[PDB]
Amino acid sequence: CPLMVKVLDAVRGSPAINVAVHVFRKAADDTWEPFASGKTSESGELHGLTTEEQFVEGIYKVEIDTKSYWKALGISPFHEHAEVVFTANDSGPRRYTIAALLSPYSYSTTAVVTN
Amino acid sequence: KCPLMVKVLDAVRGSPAINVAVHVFRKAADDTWEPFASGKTSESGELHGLTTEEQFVEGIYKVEIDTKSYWKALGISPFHEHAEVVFTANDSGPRRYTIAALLSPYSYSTTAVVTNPK
Amino acid sequence: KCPLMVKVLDAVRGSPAINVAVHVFRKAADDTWEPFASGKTSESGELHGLTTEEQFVEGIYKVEIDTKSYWKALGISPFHEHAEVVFTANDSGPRRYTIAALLSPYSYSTTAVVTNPK
Amino acid sequence: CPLMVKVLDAVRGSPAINVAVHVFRKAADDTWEPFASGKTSESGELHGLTTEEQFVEGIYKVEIDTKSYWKALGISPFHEHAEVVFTANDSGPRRYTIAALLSPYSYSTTAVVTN
Ligand SMILES: *C(C1=C([O])C(Br)=C([O])C(Br)=[C]1)=[C@@]1(*)O(*)C2(*)(*)(*)(*)=[C]C([O])=C(*)(*)(*)[C@](*)(O(*)*)=C2(*)(*)C1(*)(*)(*)=[O@](*)(*)*
Ligand SMILES: *C1=C(*)([O])[C]=[C@@]2(*)O(*)[C@](*)(=C(*)C3=C([O])C(Br)=C([O])C(Br)=[C]3)C(*)(*)(*)(=O(*)*)C2(*)(*)(*)=C1(*)(*)O(*)*
Repeated sequence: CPLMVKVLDAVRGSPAINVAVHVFRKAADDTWEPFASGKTSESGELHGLTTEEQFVEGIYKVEIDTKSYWKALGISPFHEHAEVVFTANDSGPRRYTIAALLSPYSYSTTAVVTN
Repeated sequence: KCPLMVKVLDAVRGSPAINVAVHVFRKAADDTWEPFASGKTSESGELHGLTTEEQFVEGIYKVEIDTKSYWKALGISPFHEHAEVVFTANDSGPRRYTIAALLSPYSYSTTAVVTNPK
Repeated sequence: KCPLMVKVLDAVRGSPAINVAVHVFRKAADDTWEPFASGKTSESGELHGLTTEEQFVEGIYKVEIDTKSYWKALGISPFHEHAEVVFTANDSGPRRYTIAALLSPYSYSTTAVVTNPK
Repeated sequence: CPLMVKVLDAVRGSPAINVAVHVFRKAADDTWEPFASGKTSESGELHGLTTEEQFVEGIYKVEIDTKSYWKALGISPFHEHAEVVFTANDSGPRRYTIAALLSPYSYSTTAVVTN
């Protein structure tokens, strides 16, 4: 399993749980096509995602629905959503982890890439 | 302030990120992204002169920062293609938006500082 | 710029962190922390007027930001006691240091922007 | 095991491995006393640390030796080290995770606290 996501809440100092996360593979027409989606688990993680064989070289975009996460705590968010576009390249494609640490007006993001 | 300014910094190096291409869009009635403005950052890491209190109506705006180019430009292959900020501007009237991004090759952070013209 | 300024922002709320107690120390010959300067942040989130190009010799300086007080002051019990920045200043000659901290109750980030007087 | 640390490198998009991490319990005299220390593992984690029974209510300080981590990649750091002081209070003391994401001039930090 090469693609995991994690969401933290820097307001509660907990995992963000039930964050809708939608992945998109860029299509030839340089058009964003749905690839996989799921809801963050108990611990703020999502390993659903993909198959080693299905995750091929390309432009991928992880889109996190944060506004929703914020609204639901009855906090007013600045962002519409968080998104991260990266290239699944590297040597040949490996194991990614896309962490997002959130706040109403600020979010961070990181990739932890390991072989 | 101008209704919109961007501040880009380098966490690798300890300085403003100079000459970073930045691109602002607005969602069209259409659900399509319309070119609103563009600039490159200056010597202080800043980008002003973007829009006007007037031209800057309510809507969903998207700031795209060409992070990729900047890192490459300096010899490093960063993780990310860009950095995008998606937000709703002027729904409760005109505000002053200050979007800052702190960059590392595999990490970036963005904050918003919103304020009242008055 | 002054040789040292601090910029504190609120990520919860989308603004400068106003009236945040900040405390600067210097390690004494002694290995003991000596009171160098102190201020509270202003309306813009800033703190200037701290030292002087002259009073600000080489050394290890520690900036302590009273994060705890600020959050409590606004009804939230934050995780952290303070925020401390430990660094070596003016070893390759006088520089201009800009320390910023972006705060959340369970998270804080700090960046340094260093520059040449000339 | 109530206390874990994790260190990421936002320059390499990897875990920071072999980061000296030293914990300190505040003593009555409001003096910092050694409590536990260890080196970050393969994955940037450190679970050595403490025993549920030994980790009591109090002021704790995790001190990360980052300058060393940076020097060793032959990169010049701004910080002397990263430190985090917190109170092991809560309801009654629970499970902490102190993550630190680092860069030469910037570092972030977070607690993920769960029951
Ligand atoms: C803001 C600021 C940010 O927008 C972000 Br995303 C992070 O991570 C930090 Br830390 C700070 C300011 O930070 C600075 C730093 C300097 O040197 C000058 C400034 O004008 C600012 C900000 O406005
Ligand atoms: C558990 C936690 O409680 C925190 C963290 O933090 C990690 C990475 C990390 C990311 O991704 C960001 Br964007 C920031 O800002 C920081 Br600080 C730390 C983890 O992997 C992690 C776990 O597992």
